[PDB]
Amino acid sequence: MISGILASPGIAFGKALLLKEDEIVIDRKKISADQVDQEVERFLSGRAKASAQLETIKTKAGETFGEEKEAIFEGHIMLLEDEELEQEIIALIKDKHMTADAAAHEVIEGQASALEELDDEYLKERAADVRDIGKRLLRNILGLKIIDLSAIQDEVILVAADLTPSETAQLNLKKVLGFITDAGGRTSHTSIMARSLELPAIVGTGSVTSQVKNDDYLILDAVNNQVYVNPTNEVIDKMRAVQEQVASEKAELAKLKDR
Repeated sequence: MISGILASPGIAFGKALLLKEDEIVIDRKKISADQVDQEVERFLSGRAKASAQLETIKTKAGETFGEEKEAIFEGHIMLLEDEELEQEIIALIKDKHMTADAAAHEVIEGQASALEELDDEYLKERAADVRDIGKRLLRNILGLKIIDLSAIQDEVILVAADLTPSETAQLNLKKVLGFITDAGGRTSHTSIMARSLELPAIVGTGSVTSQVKNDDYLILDAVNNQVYVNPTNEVIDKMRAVQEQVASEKAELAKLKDR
């Protein structure tokens, strides 16, 4: 029924884990020069904690995937610590009387769009990854709670509209049975996890997030390029017997020493 882009072959059974996030709202109220000083404290000080949180996550990406991926995350921190970009954010708040949350969004609006003008797979992806850095900063300035996705205790299927490199770097690969999100797929970061880990995965879910609720029973086939939602027990019993026989055949390919 739902056919995605099929990233890795395999079959898994598990409950649906739906991740819900609170939307970020920007305040468009214009402040006067009297409150501008207060915004610098929230931004200057918030920058203090943001650098720390991002700095800790950088090690997780290096300890999870190795120094090969740590270099990419290290570059993101440099953008935030660029003394040039910092001066621009400050100037907008004092020159255009904008809030710290609003001023920061304007700089990120062009840094991200500008990278899209490049025709390189790395520079283009940096455009999407850089946008994520701005959203994270906004959540810190407003004191929004952070969801700790690495606190999962039950192995289930992970379902989400999309995951950003930072969230994927801190994800626990041993507690997730597979990844199923509505992400493009061609050279997508999610596909990289699947290709490196060879675990079954799908990304072209399209709008499954709007049709699945937490606790739904879903079967990932990763074979016929389709997912079953709310299957009847009659079908599950038929697939459990025949589907498991398929697993035994796959073991013969790994046992090349018996031929």
